[PDB]
Amino acid sequence: QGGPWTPAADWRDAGTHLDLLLDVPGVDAGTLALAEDGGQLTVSGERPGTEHLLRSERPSGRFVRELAFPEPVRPASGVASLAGGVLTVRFEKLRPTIDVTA
Amino acid sequence: QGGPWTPAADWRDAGTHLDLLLDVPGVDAGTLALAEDGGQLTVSGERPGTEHLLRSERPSGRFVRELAFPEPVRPASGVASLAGGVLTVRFEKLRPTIDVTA
Repeated sequence: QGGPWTPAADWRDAGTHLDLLLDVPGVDAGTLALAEDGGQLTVSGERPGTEHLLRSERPSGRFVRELAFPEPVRPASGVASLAGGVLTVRFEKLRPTIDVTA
Repeated sequence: QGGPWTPAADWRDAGTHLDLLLDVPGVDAGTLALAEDGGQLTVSGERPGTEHLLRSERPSGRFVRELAFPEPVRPASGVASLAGGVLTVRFEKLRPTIDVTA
């Protein structure tokens, strides 16, 4: 009751930037850590287990993800933001692209 | 890219009340609907698909869950609240219990 947590991750191409979106609902914000070691982003954090469970589908406890950049990014450019249970981490690309609108 | 969404659900025994916790990060709050038809709670809502995806693990779009109460509840007592990507729906039990602290 209360399973191991692997929060689901997206990489979005935002032209000049590369976005990582990570589904982290109910996280203790103060436990979130983000580290970039060359071509990998490491994300860790925690959410408390729910007390007095009658039925459980939801994951609990600490999570750790090691996620490779789909595209090379500039070093030390990462900026992270959390809203509505979603962590958005934005990095600037080494080779920015620009959407051609039609 | 962007899978069908089934948000994970817990039932917590809160003594006098029965709590449903539903992991809904990134939901459009204005699309959430909650209906109780006797011994079933129906929850529906939506979140937008992420644009320009390079890699995708995260679910998108509309979700619908039909969830049976683990314990009988008083009719029309449901109250729903959303914070940090988590929907907490609270119902008062027909037969309240009380935790005996030691």
